[PDB]
Amino acid sequence: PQPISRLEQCGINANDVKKLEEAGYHTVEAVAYAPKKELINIKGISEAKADKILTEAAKLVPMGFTTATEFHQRRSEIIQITTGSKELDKLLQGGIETGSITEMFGEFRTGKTQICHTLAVTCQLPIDRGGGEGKAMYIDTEGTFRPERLLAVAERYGLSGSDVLDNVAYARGFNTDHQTQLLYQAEDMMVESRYALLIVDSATALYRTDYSGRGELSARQMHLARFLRMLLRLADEFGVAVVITNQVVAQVDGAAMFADPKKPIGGNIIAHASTTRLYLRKGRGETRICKIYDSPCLPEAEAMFAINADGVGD
Amino acid sequence: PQPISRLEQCGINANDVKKLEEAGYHTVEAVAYAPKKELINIKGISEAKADKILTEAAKLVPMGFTTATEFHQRRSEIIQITTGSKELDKLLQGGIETGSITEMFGEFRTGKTQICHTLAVTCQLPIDRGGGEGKAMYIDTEGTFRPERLLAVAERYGLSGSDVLDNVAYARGFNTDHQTQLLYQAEDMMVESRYALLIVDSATALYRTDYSGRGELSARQMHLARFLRMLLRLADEFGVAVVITNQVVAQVDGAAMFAADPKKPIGGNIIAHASTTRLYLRKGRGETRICKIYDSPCLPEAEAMFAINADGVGD
Amino acid sequence: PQPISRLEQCGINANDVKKLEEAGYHTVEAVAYAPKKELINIKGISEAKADKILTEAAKLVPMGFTTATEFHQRRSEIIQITTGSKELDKLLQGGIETGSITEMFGEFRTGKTQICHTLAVTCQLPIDRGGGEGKAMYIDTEGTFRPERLLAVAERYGLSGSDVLDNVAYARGFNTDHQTQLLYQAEDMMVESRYALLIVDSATALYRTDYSGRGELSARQMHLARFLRMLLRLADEFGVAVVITNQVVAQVDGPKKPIGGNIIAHASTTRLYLRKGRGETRICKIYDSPCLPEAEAMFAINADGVGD
DNA sequence: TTTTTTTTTTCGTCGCCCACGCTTT
DNA sequence: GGGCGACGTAGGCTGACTC
DNA sequence: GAGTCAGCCTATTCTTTTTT
Ligand SMILES: Nc1ncnc2c1ncn2[C@@H]1O[C@H](COP(=O)(O)OP(=O)(O)NP(=O)(O)O)[C@@H](O)[C@H]1O
Ligand SMILES: Nc1ncnc2c1ncn2[C@@H]1O[C@H](COP(=O)(O)OP(=O)(O)NP(=O)(O)O)[C@@H](O)[C@H]1O
Ligand SMILES: Nc1ncnc2c1ncn2[C@@H]1O[C@H](COP(=O)(O)OP(=O)(O)NP(=O)(O)O)[C@@H](O)[C@H]1O
Ligand SMILES: [Mg+2]
Ligand SMILES: [Mg+2]
Ligand SMILES: [Mg+2]
Repeated sequence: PQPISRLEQCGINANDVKKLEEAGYHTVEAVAYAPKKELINIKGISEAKADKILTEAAKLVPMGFTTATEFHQRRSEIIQITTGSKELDKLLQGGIETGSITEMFGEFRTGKTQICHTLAVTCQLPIDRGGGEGKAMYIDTEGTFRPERLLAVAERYGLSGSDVLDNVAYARGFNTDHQTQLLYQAEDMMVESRYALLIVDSATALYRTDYSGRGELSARQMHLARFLRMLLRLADEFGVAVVITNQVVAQVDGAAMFADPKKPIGGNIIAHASTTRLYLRKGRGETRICKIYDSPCLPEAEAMFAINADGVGD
Repeated sequence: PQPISRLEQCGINANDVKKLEEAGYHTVEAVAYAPKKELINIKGISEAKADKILTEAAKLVPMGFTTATEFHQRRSEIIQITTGSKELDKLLQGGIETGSITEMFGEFRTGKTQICHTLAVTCQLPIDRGGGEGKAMYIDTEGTFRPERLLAVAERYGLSGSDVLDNVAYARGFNTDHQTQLLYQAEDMMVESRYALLIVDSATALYRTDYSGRGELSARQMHLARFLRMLLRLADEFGVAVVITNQVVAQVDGAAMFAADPKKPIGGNIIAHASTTRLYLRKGRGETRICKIYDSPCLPEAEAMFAINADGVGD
Repeated sequence: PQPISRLEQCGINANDVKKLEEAGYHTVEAVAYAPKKELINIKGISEAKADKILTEAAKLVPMGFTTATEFHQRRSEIIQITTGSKELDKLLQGGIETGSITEMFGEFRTGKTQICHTLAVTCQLPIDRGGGEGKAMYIDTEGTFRPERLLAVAERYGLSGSDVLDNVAYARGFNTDHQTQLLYQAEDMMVESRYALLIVDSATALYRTDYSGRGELSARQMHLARFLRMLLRLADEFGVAVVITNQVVAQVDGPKKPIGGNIIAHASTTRLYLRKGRGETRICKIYDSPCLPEAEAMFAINADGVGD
C-alpha cells in the first residue's frame, strides 16, 4: 500500500529507484522485505545506494519486536473470504483467510477449480455478507478458466453481471518462467487498485512437465521455492489471500498404509511454505469431502460440500 | 499462427530461424510458450541469443493480464464440432470445443474410434451446421483407421466423398516416440493449411508395451507428460480441437470395489489433470452405447446415449 | 520386407547389423518400428550408435503424414483370405483381411481350430478363388494340430495333397516364453519366402496355466501385451493375416468372457465369437470390429472343414 | 609466500479370475 | 466369493560354498 | 583362505481412502 514515491527522498533521487522499478520492486514494503544481496545484483546500485535504500525503507515499515496483544488485535480484523458452502465455512472457521497461502490439492473431478471459481465471485462481496470487497486474480496455468461459471455463482449471490466478469484479472501462464514473471506484473496492478484474492490454479502444473528426469529436481525445487516466496511477499505486502491449487502423485511402493496414495506433488518445499492445506476428495454423486490436511490453528477435521449449478455449495 | 520467419528481425539472423525450425519450433507462438532453459539446450543458441528471442517473441504473442470480459468475448466465438449425435451434443453443450484436449476412454467396442471417424467428417462442414471448415489430422496408433467409414459419414451429411478423404491427414505412430514426432511434424502442416482437428486414435496405447511398469512407471509418465504438453501447445497455438482416445485397466483389487470389473483409465494422474474434458463411453444394448461426462470444468456430470449406426455415431 | 543387411551402410559395419539379428530385428521395418529406449538395452550400442540406426532407417521405410486418399488405395489391395465358406464370407466382407489380428473365442467344441485348419489350406489358393498366395504358419500350443484335417480341406478345392501340407510350418508353444521366442524365428522365414497367415492357435492358453494367481496377473498381462505387440509387427511389415484363438472364463457375478482382459480386447481389430448351435452348425457373431457391422451368421463343420 | 570452504532435492500406477447344484406324487 | 504383489534395494559384505 | 557368488542392511515404519 506504499508505492515507491515515498522512498525517492532523503538523500535519494528518483533515477536510482527507477532501476528498482524494472528490477521488480514497486513498493516500499518490497525492498525492505528484500535482502542486501538481491538488491545489490541490480545494475546501478552502489553498496551505499544499497544500505541507504534499506535504512530508509526500514523507516516506513514496522521492523521490530511487537507484543502478542498488539498482534492479536491485528488478526481480529483480518478478512476471511467465504466459500459458497456453509459446512465448508464452519470447518475453516470463516473462509479462506487473507495474507496466507492456502493450498488446495486433490486428484481430479474433485473441485479444485470450482472453488477457485466461487472464490473469485465471493471475494467481490461486501465484508458484511462474504469476502472482502475487491477484484481478484486468476493466473490460470491449465487452460480451464470458464467465465460462464462466474455468471452462475453471480446469479445466486445477487451480484449482477459483467461487473463481476470485469473485476477479475486473468492471465495464462505458458511456461514455468512466465508464471513467475506474471507476478512482477501482478504487484504492479495490486498497487493501483484494491485486490482481495490471488488464485494461482495448478501452481505446480508447469513443473511436472518442464523439469523432468531427477537431474532437474534440485533445479525445480529451487524455482518452486522462489515462486512460493515471491507469492508470500504478495500476501504480506497488500494482504491478499493466495489460494494456490495443486495436484497429486501416487507413491508406488510398500503400502505401509494398509489406502490409495495421493501425496500431493511438490516436496517439502510447497509443504513447509503453505499456511493451510485442504485435501479435496470425491464422494457420492456431486458431494465432495474437504479435509483440513495442515493448519497452524485449525483442527484436523472433515467437512462436506457439493458442486451445484452455482459453484460449490451445500 | 505466424511462422518463425516472421520474427526474423532485430538482429535475429536467418541461421537462428533455421536452427529453431529443426528443434520443432515452427511458430512464433511456439518460441514464446517455451521456457528459456529449453531454448538454451539448442545448438548454437547462447544465453544472450535466448534472451533476445524470448524478448522479441513476447512482442508478437499476447502474454499478459487481461480482464475476464475480453476473455468471455474470445470464448463466445469457440467453434464446436458436431459429434454426429443430438443426445451426445446436448450432453456436451454443442459438440467438441476448440482449443482443448478431450479424452474418450472406455472398454472395447464402445465406439471410441467411431466418434473418431464421424468427428473427422464433421470438422470439414461449414460452421452453420457444426464444424471448423478445415481439415482433420489423424495420428492413429493401433492401425484401426478405416476410410470406408469416412465415406459413410460423408453420405449421411452430403459431402462429396472424394473431397472428404483428401482433407484428412493420416499418420501411424509405431513407437512411444515417433508418436510425439508426428506432433512435431504436425506444426509444419498446420502453419500452412487450416486444420481443425487433431484426433489421436489411442494416446496411451503405445505407452503400454513400450514401458514395463514400476521400473519405468516414472519414465513413462515423464514421456506422457511431454506428449500431453505438445497436445496442449498445438491446441492453444493453432486453435484446434485435440480429441484423444484412452484405454482402460481393470482394478483387480485394493480398489475394494463390488460391481462388475470397475474400470479406470490408464495413464495415471498425468492424463487425468492434463485432459480438460473426459468422456466415458459405456455399452448398453445391441447398438446403443452410453456417454457420461467424467471430468469437465464447465459441463454438468450427465449421461447421454448414442448409436454406432451404419452412417457413423448418431442416435 | 527389407533385410536388415540393407542398413549396412554409413558407418553401419557388419558388427552392428549382426548385433541386430540376435535381438529379434531382422527387417529394417522392425527397427523403425522400435523405440529409442530399446536399442541401448542391446549390448554394444550405447548412445549415438542407436540414434544413427533410426536415422537412416527412417529414410528407407517411410513413416510420416500422408493424405487419406492414398491410404484408400492401400486398403483396396488387402488380400482378404476366404474362410472356406459363403455364409461366413458375407458376415465378414470377404473373410479374414490381411494385416490385422483376429481373435476367435468361444467354448469347447465350437470350432476355433477347425477354422484355423481351413485358413491353412485356403491361404494357398490362387488369389482369384479367394485366398491369399503363400505359406501358412501354424503355431499350435495346445497340441491339437491334426494334419488330416488340412488334407481333407485340400481334397475340396482341387489342391493336390502333400504340396498343401508342404507350406504349413508347425511349432508347439510348450511355454509362455517359448511361444514368444517362436515369433522371433518366424520373422526369419517370412523375410525369405512369402507367408500369408500366422494361425498362432491356442493363444492365452499357457497364460492361465503358467502365470497363476492375482500375484501374477501383472506379469501375465505385460508378457501378453508384449506378445500381442510382436504379433502386430509381423502383421505390419509382411502384411500377414495373423489369426488368434482365445478361450473363455465363466462370469460368476450373478456368461462367457474371453481371457486376456482389457489387454487382449484392445489390441485387436476384429474379434469373432463362435458358439455351438444344433447338430454341426455353429454361430459366428462379430464381437468387435472397427469397420464391419455387428451381426451373426451360420456355418457348419462338415467333413471338409468349415462348410455350409 | 600463503591458504581451503560448502549441501540439494522427490517422482511415478498396474494388471482380472473362476461354476454349482437335484427335487419335488 | 475370494482372492496381491510388483523398483529404480544399489553395494560391500557375511553366509557359504568352492576350489 | 581367497575366489566367486551371494541377499540384505547404511535407514526405518506412514496412510486414511473410493468405486457400483
Ligand atoms: N459399419 C458398421 N456398421 C455398424 N456397426 C458398426 C460398423 N462398424 C463398426 N460397428 C460397430 O461399432 C463398434 C465399435 O467399434 P470401435 O469404434 O472400433 O470400438 P473401440 O472401443 O474403438 N475398440 P478398441 O479400439 O479395440 O478398444 C463395433 O464393435 C461394431 O459393433
Ligand atoms: N455446471 C456444472 N454443474 C454441475 N457440476 C459441474 C458443473 N461444472 C463442473 N461440474 C462438476 O465439477 C467438476 C469440475 O472440475 P474440477 O473438479 O473443478 O476440475 P479439477 O479437479 O481441477 N480437474 P484437473 O484440472 O483436470 O485436475 C466436474 O468434474 C463436474 O463433476
Ligand atoms: N472330420 C470331422 N468331421 C466332422 N466333424 C468333425 C470332424 N473333426 C472334427 N469335427 C467336429 O468339430 C468339432 C470342433 O472341434 P475343434 O475345432 O477342435 O473345437 P474347439 O472348440 O476349437 N476345441 P478346444 O481347442 O479344445 O476348445 C469336434 O469336436 C467335432 O465335433
Ligand atoms: Mg475452475
Ligand atoms: Mg479402436
Ligand atoms: Mg483347439
